[PDB]
Amino acid sequence: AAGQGKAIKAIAGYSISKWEASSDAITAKATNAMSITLPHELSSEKNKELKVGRVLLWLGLLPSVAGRIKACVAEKQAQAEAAFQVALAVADSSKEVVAAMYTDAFRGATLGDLLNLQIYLYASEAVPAKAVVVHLEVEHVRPTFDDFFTPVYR
Amino acid sequence: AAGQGKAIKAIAGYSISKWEASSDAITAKATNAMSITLPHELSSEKNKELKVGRVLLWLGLLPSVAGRIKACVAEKQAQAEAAFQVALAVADSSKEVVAAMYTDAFRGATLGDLLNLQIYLYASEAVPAKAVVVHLEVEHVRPTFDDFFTPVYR
Amino acid sequence: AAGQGKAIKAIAGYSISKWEASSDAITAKATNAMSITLPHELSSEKNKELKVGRVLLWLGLLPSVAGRIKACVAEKQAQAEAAFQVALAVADSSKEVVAAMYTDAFRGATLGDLLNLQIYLYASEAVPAKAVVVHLEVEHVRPTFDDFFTPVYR
Amino acid sequence: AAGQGKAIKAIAGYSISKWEASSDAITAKATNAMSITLPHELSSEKNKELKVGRVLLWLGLLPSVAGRIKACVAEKQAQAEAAFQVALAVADSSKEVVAAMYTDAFRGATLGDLLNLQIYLYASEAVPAKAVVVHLEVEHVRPTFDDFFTPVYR
Amino acid sequence: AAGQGKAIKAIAGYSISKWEASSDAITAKATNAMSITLPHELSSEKNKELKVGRVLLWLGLLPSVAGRIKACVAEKQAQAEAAFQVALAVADSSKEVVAAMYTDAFRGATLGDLLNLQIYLYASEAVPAKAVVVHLEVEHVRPTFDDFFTPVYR
Amino acid sequence: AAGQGKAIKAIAGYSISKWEASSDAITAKATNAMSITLPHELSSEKNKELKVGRVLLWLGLLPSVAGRIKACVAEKQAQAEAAFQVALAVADSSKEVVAAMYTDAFRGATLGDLLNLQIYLYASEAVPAKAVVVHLEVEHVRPTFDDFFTPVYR
Amino acid sequence: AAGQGKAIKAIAGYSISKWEASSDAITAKATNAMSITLPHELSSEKNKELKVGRVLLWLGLLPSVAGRIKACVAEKQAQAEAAFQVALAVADSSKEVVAAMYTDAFRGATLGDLLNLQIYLYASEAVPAKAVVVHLEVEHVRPTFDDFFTPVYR
Amino acid sequence: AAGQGKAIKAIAGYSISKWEASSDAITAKATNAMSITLPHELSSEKNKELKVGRVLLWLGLLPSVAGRIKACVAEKQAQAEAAFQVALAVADSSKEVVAAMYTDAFRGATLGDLLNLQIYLYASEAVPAKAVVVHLEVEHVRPTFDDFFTPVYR
Amino acid sequence: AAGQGKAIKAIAGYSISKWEASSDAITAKATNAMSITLPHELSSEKNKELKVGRVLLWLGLLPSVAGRIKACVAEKQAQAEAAFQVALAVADSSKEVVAAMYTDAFRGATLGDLLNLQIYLYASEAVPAKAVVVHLEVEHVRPTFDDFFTPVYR
Amino acid sequence: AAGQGKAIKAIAGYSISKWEASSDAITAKATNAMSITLPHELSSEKNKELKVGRVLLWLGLLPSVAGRIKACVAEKQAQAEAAFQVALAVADSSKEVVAAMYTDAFRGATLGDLLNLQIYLYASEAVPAKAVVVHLEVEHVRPTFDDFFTPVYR
Amino acid sequence: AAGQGKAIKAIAGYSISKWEASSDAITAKATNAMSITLPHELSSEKNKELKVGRVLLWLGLLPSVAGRIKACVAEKQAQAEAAFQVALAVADSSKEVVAAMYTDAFRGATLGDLLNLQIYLYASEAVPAKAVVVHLEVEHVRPTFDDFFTPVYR
Amino acid sequence: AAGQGKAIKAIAGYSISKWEASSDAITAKATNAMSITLPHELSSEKNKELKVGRVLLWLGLLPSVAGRIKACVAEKQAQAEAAFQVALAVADSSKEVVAAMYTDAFRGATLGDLLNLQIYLYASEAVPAKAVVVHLEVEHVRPTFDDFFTPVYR
Amino acid sequence: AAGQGKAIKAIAGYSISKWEASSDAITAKATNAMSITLPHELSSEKNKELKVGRVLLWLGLLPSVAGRIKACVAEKQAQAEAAFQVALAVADSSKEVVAAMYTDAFRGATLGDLLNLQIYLYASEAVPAKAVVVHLEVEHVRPTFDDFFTPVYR
Repeated sequence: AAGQGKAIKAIAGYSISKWEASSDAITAKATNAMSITLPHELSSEKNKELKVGRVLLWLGLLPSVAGRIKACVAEKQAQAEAAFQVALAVADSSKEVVAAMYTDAFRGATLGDLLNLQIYLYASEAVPAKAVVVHLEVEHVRPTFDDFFTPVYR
Repeated sequence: AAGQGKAIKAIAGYSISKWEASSDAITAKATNAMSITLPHELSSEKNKELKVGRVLLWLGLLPSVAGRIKACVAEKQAQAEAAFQVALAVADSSKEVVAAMYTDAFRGATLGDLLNLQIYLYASEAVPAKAVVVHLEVEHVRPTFDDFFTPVYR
Repeated sequence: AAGQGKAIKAIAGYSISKWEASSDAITAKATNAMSITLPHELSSEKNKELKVGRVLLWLGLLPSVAGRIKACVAEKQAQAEAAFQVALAVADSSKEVVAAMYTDAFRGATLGDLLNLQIYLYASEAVPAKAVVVHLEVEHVRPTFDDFFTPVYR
Repeated sequence: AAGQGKAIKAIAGYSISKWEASSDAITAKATNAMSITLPHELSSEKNKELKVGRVLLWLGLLPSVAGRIKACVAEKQAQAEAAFQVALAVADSSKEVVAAMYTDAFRGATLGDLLNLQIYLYASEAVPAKAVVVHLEVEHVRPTFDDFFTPVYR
Repeated sequence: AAGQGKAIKAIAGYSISKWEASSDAITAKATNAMSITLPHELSSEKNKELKVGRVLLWLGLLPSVAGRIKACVAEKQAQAEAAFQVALAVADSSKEVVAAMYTDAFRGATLGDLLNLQIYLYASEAVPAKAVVVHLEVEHVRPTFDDFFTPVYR
Repeated sequence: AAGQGKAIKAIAGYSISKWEASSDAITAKATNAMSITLPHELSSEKNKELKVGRVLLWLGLLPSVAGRIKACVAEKQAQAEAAFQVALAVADSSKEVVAAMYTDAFRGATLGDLLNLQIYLYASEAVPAKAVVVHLEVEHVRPTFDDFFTPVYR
Repeated sequence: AAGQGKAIKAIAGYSISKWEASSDAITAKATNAMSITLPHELSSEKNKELKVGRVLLWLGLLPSVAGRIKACVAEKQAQAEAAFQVALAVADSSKEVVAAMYTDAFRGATLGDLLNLQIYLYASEAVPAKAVVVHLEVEHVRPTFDDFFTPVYR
Repeated sequence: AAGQGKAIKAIAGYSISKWEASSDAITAKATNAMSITLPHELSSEKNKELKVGRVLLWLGLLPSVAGRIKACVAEKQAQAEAAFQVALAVADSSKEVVAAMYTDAFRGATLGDLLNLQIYLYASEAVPAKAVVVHLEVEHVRPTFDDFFTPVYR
Repeated sequence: AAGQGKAIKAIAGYSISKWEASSDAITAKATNAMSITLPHELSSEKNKELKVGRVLLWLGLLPSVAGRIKACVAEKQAQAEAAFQVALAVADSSKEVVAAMYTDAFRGATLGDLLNLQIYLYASEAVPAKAVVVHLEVEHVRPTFDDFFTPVYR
Repeated sequence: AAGQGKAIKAIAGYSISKWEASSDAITAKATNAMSITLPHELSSEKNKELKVGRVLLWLGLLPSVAGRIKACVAEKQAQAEAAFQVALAVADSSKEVVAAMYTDAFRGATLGDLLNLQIYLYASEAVPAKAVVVHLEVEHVRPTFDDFFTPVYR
Repeated sequence: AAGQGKAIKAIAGYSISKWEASSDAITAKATNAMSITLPHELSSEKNKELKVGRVLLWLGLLPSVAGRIKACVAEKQAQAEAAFQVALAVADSSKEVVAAMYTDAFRGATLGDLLNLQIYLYASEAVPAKAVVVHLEVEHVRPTFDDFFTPVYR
Repeated sequence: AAGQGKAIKAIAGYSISKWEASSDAITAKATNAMSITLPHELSSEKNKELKVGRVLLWLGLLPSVAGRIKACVAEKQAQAEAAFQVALAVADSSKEVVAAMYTDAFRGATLGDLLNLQIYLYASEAVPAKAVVVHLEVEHVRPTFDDFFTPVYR
Repeated sequence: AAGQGKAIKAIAGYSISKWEASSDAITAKATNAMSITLPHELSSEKNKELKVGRVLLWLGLLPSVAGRIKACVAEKQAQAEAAFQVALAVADSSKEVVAAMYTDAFRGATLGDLLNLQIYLYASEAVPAKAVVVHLEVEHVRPTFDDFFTPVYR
């Protein structure tokens, strides 16, 4: 009566940018480490400084993909494997809900800082490239738009 | 509080149309792609323009049906398999709740647009035809009725 | 805990009648179809017309019963198997909650109509008779009692 | 008033259960002593403890039944005849109103206690069996009904 | 200290229809069983569904008629004699008041149901035909009347 | 009108003491004269001075007791027979109600005075001893109870 | 106190029943154990359920009675002697005040429970029978009296 | 104000009459029984009807008087000795306070009734006559005084 | 509070004069009779007329003094011994409190009248002279002081 | 939200008593039936009558314990196995939450009644003794505590 | 002492725990020294820290126990005998009230501290074991109860 | 409470200092005279001038100490024995309460003055040294405490 | 009106300290028992006394770690294995949520007490060291900070 019929809503002043990234082939027990790339509209300097709120990560797999997939967002790791030991949430294909909701892990940071983070992706068995799409949804402060025309009328 | 003895209610002004569709045989690891067909009462032009709200999809399987079934609603795909990587919800027979609730995926669209969508249905093992019934429940704006007689008495 | 602590309560004017029914042996993949029998107190004509609200169905199995059990309430079916494809709820022993709550499936009907319904019971493996007790709980309008003595004193 | 076109009503919270018992042949001047048997619905332990209010007893005789019939409710008697000397009310076929209304004789007792009471029936002349039906009407606290389903939903 | 110059009045919304039926010869100790026949104005379908309230039955006998007459209204009986053992009221010529007021026996039923009832009439001695008139007074919901003319000025 | 299901209630400040007395054999047309004996609890001096209100007397006879019985309460009589000519009320077995309600005959007197009264009992035919129980119900001022402990702790 | 001229008063709604019991001969150092017997007026079922408040016990001895007497109220004991070790109060003839006031020992219990209690009586020297009177005063809820006459008037 | 040097005061409308009585010789273990004699001023008929409240009794002994003295006020006894077993208070020379305060024993009685009472006096050893003075103090309704002269002026 | 850690206080307008008197030898069972001597300051005529309130008398004995001592204040007696039978209070060395508080015995009298009273002192055994000090404390109206100088300055 | 960072709280007036019981060895597919034992503090008569509310049962197993364990609370069963078919809740080690919350199954009963209940424990494989601890938590009316000392001080 | 009819009541927030301890044989003039043992319910760590208020100690002796018994509570003594010289209260069988009320001796301390105290018990004559029961009543802060179930539902 | 569960409290502004003194051997009938010694904290000049209120003195004796002990506080006496004849209170071991409360004897005096007083102690029989502890409790004006630091900062 | 987008928040006045601990190799079916170490900032005396609220424990494992891991917090155990039978919560890698939330297990305790607790960690298969990171999060009263400089300026 407030969850399965309604979606989770952004806070006042923020909006949600969503984008994806396709996986690269991954060998059994391996852990690839792709990086975050902001969508063009958010790459400006003015935007790369917008403050982040919550971050959600979920996975889209081909029905065929067998095995177990796990993924998460954490800072660059000396050892990929280890990301999963410190990540504050993990999207795991074997659970009921295959998603990772970072409630405060990056709250306060800003887009751009997200560029220094990484998405670690593990698979228990070999998985073809493009077989896993990683969806990322970032709640951040709503960007500002231009309110004035260039002043050409002297 | 402590209980789910009430179903999710339609929003003010909307009602929920429910209908089903029987599956066609499906071979192991295959992904059939049946299409949405509005119920006759909703096929009129006046109706095919009623705005959609939420859309629920669930599966009815024969108890015997072994294996894993997955289904979802998405736009026509170049590759059937791929639908599951972008669908915003998936009904999966291996989960506790085998249903897919599209909260906003089609909100704003109108019936008829639903005609351009598809229902992708995957099975990990061979499945006889008619062994899976796909239930579809669309919350849409309530159609209008005639409140006036033909003007005969001049 | 915080998961609940309270049971689901009947609506105003209604009460809940509960009764059970023991299973008959059932062979692997089979689907028996026992029928609903109102409790004596509800068999009168006056009562068989009391309106139904919600209906709950749950299973009580012997610890030993191995395999998977599924059950449901639906109208007489040409094919037993098929009941599970149209039933609005299914009690399934493999889930966390092995119960089926029919929120509106029979709301409005009346006891007695329940007599034309059936309880389909499936088992993935052979199961001895009496190994499964099917509990049925019907929320219906509360029956009336006499408020007057026979007018004897003239 | 101007007359009784209204029956006597049960006090608040109580209802009236009515049932009968057929007589056994009875010889002139004799006094049979049949016993009270609660109706099945009231035989449960939960019910056998419902408090009693007023109790009414009346007789239904074949038109042909000649002679005088008297009946009453009292505790088991050493001497049947004697019941009529202590009973607080007696139904007598020779009176205008052939009924016995025990206003307080059993008020406070509970159903079940009624099981330890007896119905003494006298006849001045020989009377065939089944020729007299003894109607008993008991005003008692209304039994309670279940308001909650079984807590299933976790 | 009240009064006895006032008859019992029908409740709001109801009215009282009265009619009679003449007896057929009746032999000593016998019990004839004539049946209820609604008055023509009440035989329509619209009316045969009007709800009943109270029902009064009284007897009109020739001064000469000796012996004892009893009468009552009850459902069709296997044994005529037995009606008097279950009837909730009996008109008996030997009492001060020779009438039977069914306060609730048929409350709720409807006219027409009255057609399935019977009037049992007993006499302790032989009685010529037409020597007893059985008056019947039924309080029922007031029938509705037409408030509109046929719409012709169109 | 309803209320024929209520007993006559004692006035404010008073309560009703009830007790009985068994008859002694009585020969045809004779008139025995037993006397009033207060119940032990009322024999104290403090109590024998409680003021009386109404007094009720009724009879309990063996069903068999044939003939006519009459009884009443009056002051000691020179001639037993005569009591019935001055008694303000008489219990008579031939009437509808076999009781005598002295509304004011002893109002104002006190218990104890009742000791100087007598119960005259007449029978039209011979009657065995113990065949008639005379019930006596006296409404009197409610006796006072002790409100203090003995003063020992001083 | 403010001087000592007032007795201890019963609480609202309660009254005090007082009664005594005579002793049986008692040998030196012996401990007799007589039992509590409610006064007739309190032996009814209605009364044996009246709640107790405080209980007082004091002794009345012949002036001649030499030696020391002790008494008390406690539950049936395996060993008479031992009663005095657990009794919450003891009446002792050698003290200034020879009484035992049980303030809460039996508060809440009901008359009748008092029947399961005992009065232990010890004497340091031989004492004739009847030489000691044991007074008992029980504060209990004020018993109820009949407020209705037997309904003889229909 | 506050204190410990205040005597116990008579209730409103009452006053306290005090008087004494000298003892008669008394032999060891014996129990004399002198009687109450109202003071002359209280012997009038008008006064012998004044209601009593509390009664106090104390003893005045010669310093020499050895042994133990006990006294009390109770109704005439069959056995002198026995008075002490029922008296509600006893003045005993061996106690700290040699007095007996009858708080309610005679409350309600009237002077004169006091004439039917007795003062039992026991001594453990032989005691000369006049060696014990028995003081008696009675709180009673204040006798009324004449407020009118004789109507001499007609 | 008032009689615990606080002494009993003189009433308004009064004060308490305290003084003592030494005893004269006293032989076993004897009763000396010393007399009251006002303190010099109270011997004036003006003072000897001050009204008395309460009077307290207590004894001070040598630790060694064995036996029992009794004392009191009463009017001159024909027989010393007898004082103790009429004195309204007695100071007794065998009691808890060895004092005599005359609450009203001399209330109203005046100092000087005290000169006509006597202090009777009894001893059960021989007692040396000066071995008992009799303390006397009289509450009386406070004497008046001079508020004016001699009108010498004109 | 209030999430599961808060435990389920007892209703006003009640408190929760928790205690455990160690298992006895159990053979494959067997079903032991240990019984409930109230904790000492609750064994008193005063307590064995405290009303129960909700009851929770959960299991504590050794990490090593392999197989499936099920447990429940029900009345003594003819057949242990059968308890699981009628129990209103079952703690099952294979579920997410291994507990059984009886919301109303024993509401209204009292402690002590719990003594007539049993804990049935089943295991799919052999399990050593003490390998399973059964925790029981009973919500019941809070026991009352003494607020008064023994009335020692006179 | 102070108030009769009423027991001394606990201060707001505290309650009274009562328990006993049986004596061990004791030889003439000897002084045993048993120790305090908290009742199980109070042995928990949470409880052993509940603050104490007043403490009462009284004795229960067999009627036969001759001689004088004294008892008290004090800290462990080098010399048992000496306890009685410093204890702030002593229960003495020779006094009117055989009890010891420690008003402030242990106020502020906590249960548990009571464990470091001792109960010294003296007897002037030889006394069998178990012949003296020492009752101990401690007023302490009211212990707190569990208001939550174990958080099992996560 | 009742006044038996509360100690006597010091007056506003005052506090109570308590201390003891051990006795020196004392021969039969002798009277030792130990002197008062203020506790160190009270020996300062500032304190020796604090005003006294009430003074309490009680005795702590060895259980064995036989005989009679008496004690008191008075000014230095020419004759020890004599102190008891003028002391305003005496602690006497033979009384119920072995204490001496000087309500006004030293009120107004100051500590230090107490140094000029003496404690006289008498014994009827020989008593070892240290066998009697004399407790002294003095209510006096509460000593004042410094509210300022030394003015060091100049 | 949303769902799981919020984190459980600390109560007013408290904050949450989080820290971790790396595991040591662990052999199949073994149960290591590491101990709690407060973070430096919390090791001060001032802090080790800050009260605890809720405690959360969760595990971070290498994706590769196969087998089942269980962990929990409990007091030092005689038998490691046994911790899991009494811990009020267990983090289990096989469940949906691998965490243990101690809602009240340590509420009230203080940091430092946590030092006497242990973290038991079990594994069904051999696990390398450092392969499991145990996260511990403690909600405790917020520590205070210094608000003043050292008073160096005189």
